[PDB]
Amino acid sequence: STAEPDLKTALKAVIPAKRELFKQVKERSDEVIGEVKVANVIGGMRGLKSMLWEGSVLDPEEGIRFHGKTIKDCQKELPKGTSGTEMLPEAMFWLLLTGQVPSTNQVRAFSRELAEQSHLPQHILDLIKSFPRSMHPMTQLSIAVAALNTESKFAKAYEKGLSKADYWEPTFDDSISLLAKIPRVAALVFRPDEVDQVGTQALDASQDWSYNFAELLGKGGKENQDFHDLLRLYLALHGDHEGGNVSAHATHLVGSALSDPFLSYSAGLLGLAGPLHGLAAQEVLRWILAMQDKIGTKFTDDDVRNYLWDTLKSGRVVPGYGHGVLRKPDPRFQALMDFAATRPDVLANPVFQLVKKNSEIAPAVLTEHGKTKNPHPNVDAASGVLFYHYGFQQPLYYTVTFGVSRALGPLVQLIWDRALGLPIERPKSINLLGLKK
Amino acid sequence: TAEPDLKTALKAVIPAKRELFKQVKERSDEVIGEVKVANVIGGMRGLKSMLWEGSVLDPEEGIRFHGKTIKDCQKELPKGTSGTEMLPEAMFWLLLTGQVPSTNQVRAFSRELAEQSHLPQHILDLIKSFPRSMHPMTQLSIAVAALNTESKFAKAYEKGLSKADYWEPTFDDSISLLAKIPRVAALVFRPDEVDQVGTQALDASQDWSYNFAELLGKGGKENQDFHDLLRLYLALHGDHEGGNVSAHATHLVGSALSDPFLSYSAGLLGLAGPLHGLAAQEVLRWILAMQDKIGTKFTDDDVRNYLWDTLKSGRVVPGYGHGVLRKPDPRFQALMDFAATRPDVLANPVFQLVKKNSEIAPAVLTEHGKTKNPHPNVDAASGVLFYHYGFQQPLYYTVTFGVSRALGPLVQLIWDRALGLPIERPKSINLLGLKK
Repeated sequence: STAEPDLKTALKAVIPAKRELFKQVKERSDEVIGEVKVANVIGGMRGLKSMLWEGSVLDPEEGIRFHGKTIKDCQKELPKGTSGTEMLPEAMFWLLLTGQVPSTNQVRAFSRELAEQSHLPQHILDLIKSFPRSMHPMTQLSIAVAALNTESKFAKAYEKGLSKADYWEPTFDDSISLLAKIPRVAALVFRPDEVDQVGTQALDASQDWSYNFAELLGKGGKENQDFHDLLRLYLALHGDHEGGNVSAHATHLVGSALSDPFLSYSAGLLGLAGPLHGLAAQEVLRWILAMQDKIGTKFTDDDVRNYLWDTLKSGRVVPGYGHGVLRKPDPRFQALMDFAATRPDVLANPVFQLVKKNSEIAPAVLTEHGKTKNPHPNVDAASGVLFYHYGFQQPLYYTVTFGVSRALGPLVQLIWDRALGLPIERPKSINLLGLKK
Repeated sequence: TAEPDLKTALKAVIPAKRELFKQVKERSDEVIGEVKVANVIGGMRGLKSMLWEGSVLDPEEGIRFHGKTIKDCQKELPKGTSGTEMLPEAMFWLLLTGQVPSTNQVRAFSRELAEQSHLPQHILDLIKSFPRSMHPMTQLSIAVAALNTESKFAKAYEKGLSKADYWEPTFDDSISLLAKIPRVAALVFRPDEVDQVGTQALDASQDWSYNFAELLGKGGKENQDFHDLLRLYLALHGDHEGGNVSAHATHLVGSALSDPFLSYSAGLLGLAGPLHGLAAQEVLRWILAMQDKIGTKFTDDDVRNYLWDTLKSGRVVPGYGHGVLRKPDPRFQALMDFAATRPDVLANPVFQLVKKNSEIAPAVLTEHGKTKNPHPNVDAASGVLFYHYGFQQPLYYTVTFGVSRALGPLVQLIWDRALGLPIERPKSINLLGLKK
């Protein structure tokens, strides 16, 4: 063939440099980088720089960056689908894993691999059909992903005897396998009456991962091409955001005992199922729709100002606004607004107009009110409304979509954990009596 | 004048713990250690960075529960209506309340556990969907997560529930999970008998371990020694600080306010990892291979020689060695104490091999010089004792560990919610960021 290197080969090429870097860092093992206070122990380790995460670093001025690249750089450089304006999550995965921007051709081949591996074993379909209708969607998703450990090459290879230096390779194979399957699993959660059909439907192997996901959700075809772009963008933007969030961290933690990627990301998803991790986009949507109900579709800047002041004076927060460290709007938020800017039907939607207006007014109001640090919009300010605009109006399932995206980054780090030989995560506990002394 | 039940006993000690927490919180700004590069790249090892109330490792005396040694627990904790060993239910009471329950209080708690052990139909259907070859720890993890359909915490949180009451539905879910998990484990053990084992009624006058044994097909007076072993095992492995992966993962997922079913499922997924849940199996295999080489009648010298040969060949002695503990694990000694009163165990050459090794390997390992604190841990003896009683599928030993290890993490999850502990959220960094 006329073939450029595949993803596994591209990864293999950059492993030696990273192992060398690791070796150099290890020579500085004894260097002090912070202090531990009582506050860190009782406060969930907040502020405590205590884990490794390679692919993403939060810049206080530019927001989240992937191997030093801004969201804007990624939108410019990362390949797109066969039609459409937005970066592909598969391309983002390539970047996160290798540190490099793939060619369009490399991405096409990776997309085909993902489409070919998207089928599910019969027992997974049977398992999903056993679930009561009322079982929470994130419980369903977590369980089904764990159940896919029957397909784990890492689990079997480890049991048979496998050298430490090769742990990464079956870890990589399982990660690609999970990535390929998880959209289909998510669609079965979305469409519980149609497991037999959705569970076995053949996918166009020349289409991208997001397109195929959209098809399994019942939104395929050329008439849904804007949604395809939204979904690509969403899945790419939410893929990774450092190691400290619960889903990323839990995946690393369970993986560090050498549980395979299916078991490990299932733990991640159980964390994402927590109300303090997975509900932000839902909260914003509800808040926006309630604001629209009160002030209408025709309102002044003063009406918006007044609504914000009323909310704050009543002791309530504006969701989707505020950060501990980031001093500007979340660049993931701006990318969603950039997506919207070229679509007139979105710009005409009053609910989207309200998101935009709020983004132009709320920061100054919140600043003046003085209780919220760095009161700029985050990505959750816009994601829910855009899904809602395209007819995805069951907010309960927005965490499921988040779960699909959030496979990307943690799986990348799990592969690097195994490439480098990182050990079991094992902090030390202490009781309250021991802190009193 | 009926004695307080477990929920009431817990409620009585909450105010004192919230007061203690408040005092500690005033010293929030106090420095207690440093973070080094080594801690970041080394999985936070040695870094005192999380809260765990019920258990603290003493470098001389081993794990202590509210200050009590294993030996103290064996003396003070109530026992079953027959048998010599402490009950895991009693250990749970201690872990949770800080107090030793009366025999009467434990009997009533055991009755509650028996009565709450039944499973909804959809859980049975779910377990029947599993392929026969699905790994037992995958089965156990999934089934425990699936029980979140029964979560009072999840429903109460959704409805609107005040922070100050988070602990109560957390407690109810924890008792519910504890009552059900033996039965779930037995369904994993006995996949051809889901309908029968899944609905069988439990004797509400018997203890949790006895009833677990019954569901495994080892009930009745002929298996009474096994009942004692199982009680002891389940009690010993319940809790061992917050840093182990199953305890920590349960705390971590719980800290996002996922309920106890989802949270302990994450714990179990961690216990499924080869570096966390396989030690007992590894020791058993190593002991049987030693028996194969040196035979059923062996001398002290034979054992010494076998150990030297193993080490000189570059292989390790599993079940020996610790980073901080300077003596034999007291959980190991408790298993040996159990064995000491049973002549059929003492006559088993496989057990004799465990014992001989425990008397000889430390000096050999010390002399060889590669192994820090080369004393036996609990894993040195647990496998062989199960094996002696006819529990000879080592693949399922992690399942039994999973049942035990519900105890401690669920306790801490209740306290996490009682105190209002926040989401666990460390900060990450890349290698380039440490290198500059």
